[PDB]
Amino acid sequence: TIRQNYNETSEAGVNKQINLELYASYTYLSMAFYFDNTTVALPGAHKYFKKASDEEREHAMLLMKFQNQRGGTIVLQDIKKPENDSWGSLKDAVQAALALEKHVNQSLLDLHKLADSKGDAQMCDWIETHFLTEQVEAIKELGDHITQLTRVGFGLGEYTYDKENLG
Amino acid sequence: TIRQNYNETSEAGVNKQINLELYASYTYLSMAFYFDNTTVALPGAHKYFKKASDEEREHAMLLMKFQNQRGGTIVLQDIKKPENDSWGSLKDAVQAALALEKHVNQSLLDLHKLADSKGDAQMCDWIETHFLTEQVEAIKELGDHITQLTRVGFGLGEYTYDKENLG
Amino acid sequence: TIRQNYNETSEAGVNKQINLELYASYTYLSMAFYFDNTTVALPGAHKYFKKASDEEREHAMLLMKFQNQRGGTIVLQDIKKPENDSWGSLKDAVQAALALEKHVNQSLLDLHKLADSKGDAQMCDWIETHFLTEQVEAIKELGDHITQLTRVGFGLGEYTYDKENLG
Amino acid sequence: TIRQNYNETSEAGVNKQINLELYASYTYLSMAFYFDNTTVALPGAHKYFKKASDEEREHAMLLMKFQNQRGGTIVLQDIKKPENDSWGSLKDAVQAALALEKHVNQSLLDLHKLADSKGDAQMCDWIETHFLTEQVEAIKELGDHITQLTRVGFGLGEYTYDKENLG
Amino acid sequence: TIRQNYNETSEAGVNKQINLELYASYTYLSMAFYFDNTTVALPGAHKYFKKASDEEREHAMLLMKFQNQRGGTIVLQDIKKPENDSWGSLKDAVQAALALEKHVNQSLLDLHKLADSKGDAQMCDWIETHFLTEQVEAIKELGDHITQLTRVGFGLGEYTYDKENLG
Amino acid sequence: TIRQNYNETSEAGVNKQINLELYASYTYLSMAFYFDNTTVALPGAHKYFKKASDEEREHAMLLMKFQNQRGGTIVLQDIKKPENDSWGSLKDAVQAALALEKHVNQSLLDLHKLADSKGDAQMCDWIETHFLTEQVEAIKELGDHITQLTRVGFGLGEYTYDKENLG
Amino acid sequence: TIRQNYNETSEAGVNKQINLELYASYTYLSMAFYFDNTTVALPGAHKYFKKASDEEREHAMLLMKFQNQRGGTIVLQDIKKPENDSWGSLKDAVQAALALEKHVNQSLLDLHKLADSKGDAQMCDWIETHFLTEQVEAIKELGDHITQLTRVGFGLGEYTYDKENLG
Repeated sequence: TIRQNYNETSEAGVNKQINLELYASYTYLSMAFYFDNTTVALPGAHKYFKKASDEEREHAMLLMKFQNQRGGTIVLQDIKKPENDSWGSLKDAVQAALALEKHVNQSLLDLHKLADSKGDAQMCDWIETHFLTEQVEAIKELGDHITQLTRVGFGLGEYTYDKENLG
Repeated sequence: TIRQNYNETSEAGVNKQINLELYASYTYLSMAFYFDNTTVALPGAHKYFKKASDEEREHAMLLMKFQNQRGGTIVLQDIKKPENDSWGSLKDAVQAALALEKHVNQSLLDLHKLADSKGDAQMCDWIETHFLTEQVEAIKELGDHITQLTRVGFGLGEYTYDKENLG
Repeated sequence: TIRQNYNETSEAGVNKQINLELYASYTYLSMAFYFDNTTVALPGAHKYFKKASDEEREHAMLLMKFQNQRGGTIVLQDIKKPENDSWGSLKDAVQAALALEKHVNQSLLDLHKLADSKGDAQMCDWIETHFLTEQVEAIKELGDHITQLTRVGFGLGEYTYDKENLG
Repeated sequence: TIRQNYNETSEAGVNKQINLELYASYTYLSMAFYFDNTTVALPGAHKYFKKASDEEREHAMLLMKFQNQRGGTIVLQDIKKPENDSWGSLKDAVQAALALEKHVNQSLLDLHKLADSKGDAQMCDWIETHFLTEQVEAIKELGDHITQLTRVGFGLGEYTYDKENLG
Repeated sequence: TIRQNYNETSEAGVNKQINLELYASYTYLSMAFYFDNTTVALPGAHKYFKKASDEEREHAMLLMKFQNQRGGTIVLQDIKKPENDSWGSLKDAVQAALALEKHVNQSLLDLHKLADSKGDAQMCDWIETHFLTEQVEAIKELGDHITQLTRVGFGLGEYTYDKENLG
Repeated sequence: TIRQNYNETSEAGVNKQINLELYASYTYLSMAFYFDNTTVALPGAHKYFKKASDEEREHAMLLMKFQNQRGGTIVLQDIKKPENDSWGSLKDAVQAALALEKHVNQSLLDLHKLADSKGDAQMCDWIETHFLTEQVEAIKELGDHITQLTRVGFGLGEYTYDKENLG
Repeated sequence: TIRQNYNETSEAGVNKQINLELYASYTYLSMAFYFDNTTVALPGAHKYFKKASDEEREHAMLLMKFQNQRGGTIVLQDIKKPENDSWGSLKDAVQAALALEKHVNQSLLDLHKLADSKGDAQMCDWIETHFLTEQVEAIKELGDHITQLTRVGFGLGEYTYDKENLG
């Protein structure tokens, strides 16, 4: 019996967060191959979102590794399909991604407000060390990608930011 | 308009196969972290299934890349959760995996019997080149893993095949 | 006598395909040196289409190598001049190449449907291995090039996609 | 005078934790040289527990380094002898270490709950950074070791997990 | 149970094809050491056919690997002795090898025609990938050998082609 | 809009803390060039404080980066001149630096106490990771410098500690 | 307008020479793969004519590059098929080659005599630099090839000069 100072409501939030980080992985993967369809054809975005889809997958496994470390149990659920089939312009996908990370961001803090509420000190710093700080930077990198894609404008500017920056 | 000699029923089978190869990726990922829970604690199996979950993910992207190459359109659906939460013994997971690959195997041939039926010659050899031959070997490697795990027996034999072979 | 299971009508479709792949190599060479004339002045397209003219010449030699391998005999015909002397904008030349590849694609499939009808199993896999999949990638890349040249537009965009992508 | 926001009760819990980490380093050293006696003869456990005794001695020096850093003063007490002279089978020693780590874990958390109560923000993150997560991994690995030593059994299995894993 | 979509009649043709490729490794072996007899003394042909005898042995093992991979059961029969104890001149042996490869070629296509009739798609491409194309090249090279051995003539030319080309 | 869980009062404390770390980079700069004046002539202290002046400048940029990362808005005020034009002896400067670091230390904890009161979890660990622990080490090293500068005494010892330790 | 001192008859004489070299490259290609057919099977001649086929293609692109450098316009006509389908013996192909190079030679001197009548001083030296001297060396090499092939005679001699010289 290795479980020590691990509430069962903190355990259910880890399962909820795992399914969430997998949902992001499955939306980015839609974005990535949306930019691969011949009617879009933005290769840099295809690479950029394909790494991002692989990185949100990393999030879920980390939370699955943590769940096993503390003594809980991984309870998986369905990964719902993304909320669109086409993602519009390059700006429109990045705007969609920002609101996704902001959703995951709030869910992570609520998970941290829950751990601090059950006095789960190790879970708090495990949330700080791996997620809280990484999430702000991703939002900031996204928020800086939107402002740039607005600047360059449609067309040649939309292509140039795909090759040079995301590629 | 790049679409040439690509039936729309061959297109729906690619979508069905993509969701399938993602279902396998999400079952292996359950197996992988099932073997990571402290009540199981078989590290070699955790690595072995974590690569396998990453490899079935490769299957889906390949079929998503193909879908975009021929001119179709990727229509994603929910990835259903695996059919168990605990996977029993190391033999029991490998037996479960074999019946999974055999399920994907039959679905791939049916997809190839469909393409040959619509005279889709390039899709047939794209199924031959990447999936048909790779699927038999995985089944054979699994069928050879079961027979070995039956030989070594429970306990020390179950651990030894985890470290030496899968690890 | 090396000829075995090589129908005589399968042998005529090979010579037809040889004269076809030489017509494409000779069309791209017109495109390549059209983009070299001082009134066009797009070097990346000149390089891009000069390698493609060499590559379709590779297609024909492969088909001539095969004809001799199966015991047939090569029968050359005239290489008709291209359908145009000037090829318009950079988008217009890529749209003509796409229209040309899709014709060669249909004739290869027709040649493959001809091989399977005569039970020429070895000829079928030879067309699978060297052309059918290579030809789908050729169409997908072209259709992606057109999508981008449409995005960047005329003027600076036509020069931009000429230097960075095609060259 | 360097002492700032360092409560005097936070200072006593540090000395208590120092004497605690020295008691663990001295218990593992008993275990390490128990597994070196000719009647046990398990070298991989001897090496494994001799590095752990050095590592808990590292814990205490970290806590002594911290005490001096915050302006406190180190007050040493006696290092009580371990609760046993012999430690039974290989599984029995790993189960005692687990029972020992979980005690040290509770005292670290108690020490952390003591730091947060006195608004000692820097002491809280110092306990987060060096111990809390390192201590969850120590418990998870031990509980995984017990699961395996149970699987392999006695006799050959107790020797096997001693040579390949612990050594 | 790994067997899936592997007809029992397709399994018989593999056992048959194994005994055939073994018959070809034993004929080339006879040819390889006929040219080593002091009354013949063509070392280049002794090297050439010995590699051929080792390569048709490879064929039998590839088919035996496939038989095990598809879940079947390898059934061996007698390897009949070659049809000649002496093989005449260098042209006469290469002409004999050409008639041998063409017999194996017809039995492979009949095996492939048997695989295609039972809908065994994987077996078909497996025969395509490893045999149908390799066999036509082996025949084409033997027919060219016969054409070149007829050009140089008997005597000196029969020695020259042995040293320079076969060796 | 990237701002999330970033109270407006927490934003004011960052602007304040930026102006503070700028005040510390401008005081150490005064100290660094006081020790360069010919009537002082302590080069090791001129090197030591110049690195300190560059390092507190780093602090201000880290806080300005964080202000932009969290979506806030950097507001700059005057950087007030230091409290002295001459800094006395080497002990007197290190004693002055210790009182400076302790002022910054208290304002950081008050900033952290402000971040904790608004539930700003990310800001708290961001202050933990980059400041709270770095600040206690800076203070501990200054107090040890004062203790060592008191041991060696004025004159020769005041020169020895400058060359060997600070330089 | 870059055109300067470039007559319009010299321009039509460059377009005629382009179609001539292209007819020469398409004849050598017929010769090369004629020597690849199994009833001929002369590998050294296949390689030799494939380089000469590729070499005469280079003549055509040099002239097209020249046509573009002088301000003109490339006008392409049909490349007529070679005058034979089978080329006889290796002596017979080199004799036909020599006659073809002598024809291109006179057409180049006629084009140099056409440029010298229009006072086109740069077109003269451009023909001298790239063609006139290369062509005489090509004619001297073919006539040298014809004298040797007659020396070695038919049969074994025709093979040896194929392997050793043309290979």
